[PDB]
Amino acid sequence: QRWELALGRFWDYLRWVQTLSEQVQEELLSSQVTQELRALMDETMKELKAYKSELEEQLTPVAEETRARLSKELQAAQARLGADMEDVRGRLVQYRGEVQAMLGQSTEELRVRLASHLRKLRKRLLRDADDLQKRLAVYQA
Ligand SMILES: N=C(N)C1(c2cccc(Cl)c2)CCC1
Repeated sequence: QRWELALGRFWDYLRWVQTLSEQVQEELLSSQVTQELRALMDETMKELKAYKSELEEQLTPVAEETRARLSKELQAAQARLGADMEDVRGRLVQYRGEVQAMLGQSTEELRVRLASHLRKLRKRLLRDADDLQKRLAVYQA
């Protein structure tokens, strides 16, 4: 699906950031990483919204209160994914500021802690994406 390809581009970019390789460390001190992640996030959410809209052209008819609940649950799962991606962006903005405040000192232990926290944020984003995919897969029925 288009939205899954978009999310995959976000996910591959963030897997690269997770390596904290030399070029990642460079781009993390500019706005480049968080700006490129915002663009990838925005594209994912836009495709998600269009996909839901197109699914609603091919629904199995059910009771109005049942359809309304399923649409609400799907809306909340979309919001969770967007919030996860923002949490990742925000944590990398925080890293930038904490490095500046070190005034040139070693960032090795900042990066160890960032790597650890990024792993947890990414586990959360992955489980929310899998839950959203499952909900979309049964939505039309
Ligand atoms: N095949 C998957 N598990 C999906 C996926 C793909 C890439 C990255 C992520 Cl986080 C999730 C597609 C929606 C769930």
